[PDB]
Amino acid sequence: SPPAVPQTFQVAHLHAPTGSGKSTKVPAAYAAQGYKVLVLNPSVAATLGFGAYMSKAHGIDPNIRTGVRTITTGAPITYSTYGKFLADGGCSGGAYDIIICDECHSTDSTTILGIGTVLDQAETAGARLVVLATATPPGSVTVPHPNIEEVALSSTGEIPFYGKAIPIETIKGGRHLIFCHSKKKCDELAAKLSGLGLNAVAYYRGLDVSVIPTSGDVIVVATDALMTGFTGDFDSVIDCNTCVTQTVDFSLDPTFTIETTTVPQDAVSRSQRRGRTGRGRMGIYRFVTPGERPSGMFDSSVLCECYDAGCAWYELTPAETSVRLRAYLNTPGLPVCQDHLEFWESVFTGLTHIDAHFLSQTKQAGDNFPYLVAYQATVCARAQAPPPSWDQMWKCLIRLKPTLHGPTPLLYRLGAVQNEVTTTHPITKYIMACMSA
DNA sequence: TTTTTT
Ligand SMILES: Nc1ncnc2c1ncn2[C@@H]1O[C@H](COP(=O)(O)OP(=O)(O)O)[C@@H](O)[C@H]1O
Ligand code: BEF
Ligand SMILES: [Mn+2]
Repeated sequence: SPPAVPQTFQVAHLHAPTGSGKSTKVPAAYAAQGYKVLVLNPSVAATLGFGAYMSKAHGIDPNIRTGVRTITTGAPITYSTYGKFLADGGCSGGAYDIIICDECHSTDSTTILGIGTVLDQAETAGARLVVLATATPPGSVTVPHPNIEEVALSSTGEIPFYGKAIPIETIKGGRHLIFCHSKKKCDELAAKLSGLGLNAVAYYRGLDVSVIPTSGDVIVVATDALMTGFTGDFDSVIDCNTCVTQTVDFSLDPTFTIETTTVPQDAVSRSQRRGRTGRGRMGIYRFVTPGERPSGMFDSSVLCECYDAGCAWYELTPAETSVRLRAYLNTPGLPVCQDHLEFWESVFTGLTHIDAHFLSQTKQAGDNFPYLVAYQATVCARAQAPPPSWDQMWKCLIRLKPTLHGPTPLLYRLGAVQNEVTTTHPITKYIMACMSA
């Protein structure tokens, strides 16, 4: 099944169910043939996990690259997160024969930028093959999994869960993964469970992967941070079936609005989340709501997210980001989106001389669109004006509060606006212009 | 994801 290594560069797809071996068996096979393989995965947890597993199951200690830990062994297989790959500077000259863009169903901006980088540098780097692997391609619909029995939750149970309940005997003893749409819910549920005498831990972006025990009874409560790649050896997965997403609204008031909303999971999410169990053995998947929305396309806001990440984390200029996103959108078989590259590139191109201290603060705070948030703050500081509001999002300006006055020079909307507003700032006029033509 | 001196 795995694509054969051609004589000249070629991009191929690899589609197989969750747990089939795409991220482990396949690269092992390629390595056995004498090829140097690089596997890019969006999950730090899974990446670190591949190192241990491959070591004691495939008799191979691969190189590991993540922002948390690096392991260089010199093996013919390297596992790296897209993030670390971008941070390292992309493809290295003549380093690998095959590059596997693993879990290519992921629509987070880091994965998009990472895959686009590969599609644009691979051939020049000397790679002869690029593989786009996923158990859930664009137009895919959730299909029955041989190892996973799906059981709906009911109103019976001593643990409230998104309108339904979870019976304690369903998670008492054994290993279980519970998906919650938000970090706050994860903390609350874990606490609720711990209080009942169960071994429960929360996990989401920001916490150490070590919080999840390798063995022994445990109930992990997580966000989509454990949706893909990861094998936690769970006997079951309980899914709230909801997720948090973002949408861009060109509301011209004065420019655009990026609204975050909680909605039902799409087909990719349902299959990937379900697939965290039933990996190399039988498992159970319990759900709150059946069905799901179609997959295959993402919002223009994700493109905005890519430019933002490029500027804030990967030292990529807007033009550089465009080159990479074009490669991604010009390759068939991947998630599609409106072609708003010109628009978004022009938007970020005008955002110069951001206050580094603010950028640093929004990145560490883990805010969405840290560059846009920090840039709005930068403009407020320079105009000696207050932020749109005084919610956590704008705390980086508290130190200047006593000096801030007048209306806020609104560049765009990222949340609720309480203070008066002015739309005459050069940047606001520029963005409005970008939206015109 | 990516990410801390003297
Ligand atoms: N970290 C791990 N710990 C234990 N088993 C693992 C681990 N990773 C993979 N496996 C085993 O190998 C199989 C294939 O895993 P993997 O390659 O990640 O699947 P996928 O096809 O979803 O990419 C799993 O079903 C499981 O039995
Ligand atoms: F499809 Be597997 F869960 F990476
Ligand atoms: Mn995988």
